[PDB]
Amino acid sequence: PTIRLERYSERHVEGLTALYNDPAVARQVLQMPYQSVEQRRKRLHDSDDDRLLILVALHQGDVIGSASLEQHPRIRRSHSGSIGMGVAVAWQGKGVGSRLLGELLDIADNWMNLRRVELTVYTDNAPALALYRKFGFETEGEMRDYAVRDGRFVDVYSMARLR
Amino acid sequence: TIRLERYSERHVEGLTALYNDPAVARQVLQMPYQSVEQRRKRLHDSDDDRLLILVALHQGDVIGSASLEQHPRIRRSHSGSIGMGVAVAWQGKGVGSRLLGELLDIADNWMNLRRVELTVYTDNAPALALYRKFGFETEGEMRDYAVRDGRFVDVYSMARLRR
Repeated sequence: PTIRLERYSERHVEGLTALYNDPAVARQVLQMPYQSVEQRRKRLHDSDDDRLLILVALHQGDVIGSASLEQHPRIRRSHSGSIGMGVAVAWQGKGVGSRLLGELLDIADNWMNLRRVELTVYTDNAPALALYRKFGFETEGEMRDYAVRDGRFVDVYSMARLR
Repeated sequence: TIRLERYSERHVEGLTALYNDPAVARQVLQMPYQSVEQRRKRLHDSDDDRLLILVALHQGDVIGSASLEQHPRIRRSHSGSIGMGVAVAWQGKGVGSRLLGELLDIADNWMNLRRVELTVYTDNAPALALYRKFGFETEGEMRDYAVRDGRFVDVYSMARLRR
C-alpha cells in the first residue's frame, strides 16, 4: 500500500469532509457528524499561517487519514505545538497513523524546532495510546468528563513529547 | 472597596497597566509593554455570551482581572476555561478570591457548566491554595509548558467538577 502525504488543500476538501463524517472516526476526536463540504472549503480558504500544518494521507487519490500540528500563537507558549485529539484514520492498522504522526513530528523537530508537542486522547482508545507512546508521548494528566462521546462525558489523557 | 465589573473599553487603560507590572504578567501568559492600542481592537470587536472578562476595581484603578470562556465546540461546551487564572496586583488582599468566586458563580448558576479548567505554575503556592479553596483539583503536571523569567517552567493542569 502506497501512502502519499500532502498538505491539505482545495482538492482534498471533499475527501476529508467524508473522512470526519464517519461516526466511527468523528467520535474518537471532537468533530460533529454531517459537516458540509462547503463549510470546510470555507474554513480552508479562510486559513494563511505556516504555524498550522494539516496533512492528508492518500491512497489512489482518496483521503484515508488526516492529522494536524499547530504551533501555539502566544509567544510564551510558541516553543510548543499541538496535534489536538491526534491522528484521524479510516484504514486503521495499515500504517497510516504512523506515516502521519512521523511526518508531523519530523516538521516539529527539524523545521519548527519545537521543544514540546501536546495532544489529548480518550483514555480507552488503547490503539491510539499505543501509537502515541511509540512516538515518544507520555501521559501528563487525566482529565475527567473532558468531552462528550456517545451521549456521555468521557475522560482523555493529556500527553506530551519533549525534545 | 473592591468593585467587580465587566471588562469594557472604559477599562482598557487600567487593564493594560495591570499587565505591565512584571510581577503580575509573569504569573500568567501575558506580555509586558502592551499598548491600549491593540487591546481596543480586540475588545471593541470581540461579542459572545461565552466569554466573560471581569476587572477588579478599587477607587477606579484596575487592580485585578480574570476571564471565563465556555468552550466553543459543542462536545466541549459543558466546560469553560479561566486560563492561567486570576491576574492580581495585590497578593493576599483578597482580590483573587473575589474575582474567582464570582466567575464560578456565573459558571455554576448561570452557564451551568460541569467543568472549569485552569493551569497554574507549579511553584505558585498562593494561587494553588486559592484554586484548591474553590474546589479545583490537580489533573496533571505539564513540563516546560511556558516561558517565565527566561526559562521553561511547569504548570499544574487543574479542573473543578460540578456533578
